[PDB]
Amino acid sequence: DLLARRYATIGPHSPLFYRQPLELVSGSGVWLTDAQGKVYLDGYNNVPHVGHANPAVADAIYQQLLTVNLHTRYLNSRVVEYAEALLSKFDGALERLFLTNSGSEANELALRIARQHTGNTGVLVSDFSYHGNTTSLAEITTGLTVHEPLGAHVRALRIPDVSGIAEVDVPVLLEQSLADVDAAIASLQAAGHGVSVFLFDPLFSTEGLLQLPSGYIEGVATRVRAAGGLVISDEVQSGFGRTGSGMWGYQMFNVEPELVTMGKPMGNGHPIGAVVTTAELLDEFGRHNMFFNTFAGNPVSSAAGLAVLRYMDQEDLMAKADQLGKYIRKRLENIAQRSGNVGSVRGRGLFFGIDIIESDGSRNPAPALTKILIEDMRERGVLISRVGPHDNVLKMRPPLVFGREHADILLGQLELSLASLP
Amino acid sequence: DLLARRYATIGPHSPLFYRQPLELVSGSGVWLTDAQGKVYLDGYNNVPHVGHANPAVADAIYQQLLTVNLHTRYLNSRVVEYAEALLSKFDGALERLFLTNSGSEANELALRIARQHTGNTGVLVSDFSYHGNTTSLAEITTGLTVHEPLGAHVRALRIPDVSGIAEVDVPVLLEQSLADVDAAIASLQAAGHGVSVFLFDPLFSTEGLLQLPSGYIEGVATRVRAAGGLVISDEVQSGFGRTGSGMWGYQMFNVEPELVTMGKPMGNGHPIGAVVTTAELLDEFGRHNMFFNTFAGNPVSSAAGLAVLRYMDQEDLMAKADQLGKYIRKRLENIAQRSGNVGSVRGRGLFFGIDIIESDGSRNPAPALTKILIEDMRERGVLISRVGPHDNVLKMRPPLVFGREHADILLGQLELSLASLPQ
Ligand SMILES: *Cc1c(COP(=O)(O)O)cnc(C)c1O
Ligand SMILES: *Cc1c(COP(=O)(O)O)cnc(C)c1O
Repeated sequence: DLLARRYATIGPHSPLFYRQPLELVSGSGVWLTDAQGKVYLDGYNNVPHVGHANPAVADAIYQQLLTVNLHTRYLNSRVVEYAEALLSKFDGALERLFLTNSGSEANELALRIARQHTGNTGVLVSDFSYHGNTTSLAEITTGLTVHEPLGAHVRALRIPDVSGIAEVDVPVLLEQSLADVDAAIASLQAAGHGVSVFLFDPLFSTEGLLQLPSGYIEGVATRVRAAGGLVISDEVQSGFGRTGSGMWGYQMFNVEPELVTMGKPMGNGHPIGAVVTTAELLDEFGRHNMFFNTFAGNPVSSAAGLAVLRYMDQEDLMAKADQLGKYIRKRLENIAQRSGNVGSVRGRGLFFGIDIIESDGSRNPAPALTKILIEDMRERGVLISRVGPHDNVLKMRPPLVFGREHADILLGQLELSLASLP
Repeated sequence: DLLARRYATIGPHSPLFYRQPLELVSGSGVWLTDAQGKVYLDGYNNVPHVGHANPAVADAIYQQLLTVNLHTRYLNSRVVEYAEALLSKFDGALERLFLTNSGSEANELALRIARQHTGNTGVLVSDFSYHGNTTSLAEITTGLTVHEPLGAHVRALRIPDVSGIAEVDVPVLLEQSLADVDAAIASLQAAGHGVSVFLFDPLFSTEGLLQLPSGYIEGVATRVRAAGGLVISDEVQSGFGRTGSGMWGYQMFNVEPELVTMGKPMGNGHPIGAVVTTAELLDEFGRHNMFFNTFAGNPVSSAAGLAVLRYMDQEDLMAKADQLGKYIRKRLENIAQRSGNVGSVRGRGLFFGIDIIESDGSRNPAPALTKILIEDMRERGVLISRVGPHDNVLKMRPPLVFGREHADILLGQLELSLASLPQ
């Protein structure tokens, strides 16, 4: 029995989705098949950015595996080709790269570059976030359970959300949120840490897909820079065109970060991450450290990353996601008008969510109804999930090859699922 | 244009070998070809454990890539099959696994498990070691340049080496080295760190390929456990049958570590690492943390690691490395007797080295002569490197598919190169 064999090797704690674990044995594009032969529409996975079993990615890997696959202490063209392609997707002073093998490795390295450059240790993060699984990341984690107490060098911020707030009240929410930033900064200075970084997910997805007031990110950047710190945009959830309106999530705001980190989608499932930064910051850190990552930038990893960028450009996926997101938003707003169990509609491009609420007039978060909806949608052949501190934001985030025919399948089942609640 | 295009993107500090960097465009087995068409014998690379362009590994990866490639929050058989195969290579209480994507990820996680389990933060490492590139690892690094000052929670040990010492002086060396361990432990305790771990490469390769007196590792383990700490064997250099005499380098000592880390060879070049541990340790850490690594244990990484183990088993590579290492050692002992520029013969299996020295009677380390030999061997069609705090231990560590014919090519060029040094 597979579950028992898993528990005897990797253990019973490593997480599994659903009340009954699901065994997935094959996939193609947006479609997955279980060990019983049931077929599902993927409304969840972002690692297969260009679709399950994409054959252009598979072929690029295979052909390089039959050539050579050594570390970067020997010259080889593939890593340079990939670095050129990836950096062509950045403007401004973001013109150099460190490659890694995961998003956690990228965020660990970005915090290390910042601590050395600033001479400060303080970290500003959201109060319900997750950026990876190393010791330095565990000490700043607020959105998942870790044994490490929150570090004395960390201040957690309540990131503002305008969802459901009267427009007249927005400027005061912005003002109070920026005063909380000044107070965090002043506390870190008084206690001798100073300010090293502000680190954020531009979609604020773990937090419940927040809609920020205009001027908050710009305001935080100005205050952090007056204090001698840097801004890191973690693009693991929001990058590679997921938002539709730009390649990188930070482009939704009036900010150009000094450091950008990435992972998940980048190699369609191959282990790849990166830190994109300025010439000054890369040169300084290399003068000061004999830094080397053995697997980073090998020719096969580089072939995989090049095939992902080439495929997304040839198939126009970012522009498609921008157009389709406009359609999905209209459909979800109609659904919210018709269901007493739906609150705000959140997100853009191919990252959407809806708040699930009691229909008794309270508008209280309904996490038990949300779990019903996730399990019912699985029975109906659709894989979705949830996010947020009240466990009630129903999330829709498929591979970036998801089209209008797929949107109509997902949205039709979701309507039937909502209609079946009490 | 390639070198300049590199420096404009990933920068001019990321390291390159040789005075003139080499552009390697293809390989097969132990052989590599440069952009000018020159062919070289690989006496250096351990990442392509089963040889360059190995087709069984390539086929296994590609077939899984046509099937599915999702994280471990859905059940899938390939990760379980690989975990069973890897854990069958271990004995005793080493019966659970955390997968990762790199050796640094593995050693970061092992230090984290240990700090939470012990309630202590103190680290014992050698005084010329390297275990990876995270913040927590930089703070303990002694064998490579980093900006971080050595952490106050760290004590660096001078690991004893019997190479070239009279047998009658070995017991005093062991007694004095264990007293240094007693002192380091007491110092950690007085400062309020306590002892969390002793972390070591069993080959002590970065340190210059040391030959330890019997009882040193075992003595360190007893003292660390009495202090409430754990032992971590870093198998990135010594694992997967590199030493010939066992699957894991720790087996050269009479010790069973609580935690074993690995990387480099394990996927032939695919990004894979692991921490192997006990049931008690894995269960404790998962009860206390919602631990998850998104790429770890995906089906394609699992296919790669299963193909490496299957190939090394089918081709009998560990046993072949044990027999071939015995033959290389005899040849290198003959070379050392005859050359006034060679000191001791070091290593075993397919990880060997020799110490390059002046022939003026001083026996002083000769780093500049070592560099001459490395460049000369390149010109002769052989890739080798060096290690150690004096930059004078010539290092040879080929793919594990390297055989007797290849050994004779390498060793014959090495003798001719040695003979060309000034008198
Ligand atoms: C998944 C994730 C990470 C960690 O990536 P890993 O590859 O599991 O190390 C970091 N940041 C964000 C926002 C993530 O979603
Ligand atoms: C290379 C190496 C590491 C780090 O491995 P990466 O895969 O580069 O993180 C750790 N320990 C030892 C002994 C190594 O040789």
